[PDB]
Amino acid sequence: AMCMPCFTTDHNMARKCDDCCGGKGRGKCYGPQCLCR
Repeated sequence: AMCMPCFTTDHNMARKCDDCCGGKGRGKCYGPQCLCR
């Protein structure tokens, strides 16, 4: 399912997840998975 992981130890996890999902507000970190909205 995931575009990429979300690791809480990576304080930039939300910006990375957005990058994976195509830009601002497009990705959500839900537990350990970045999911494209």
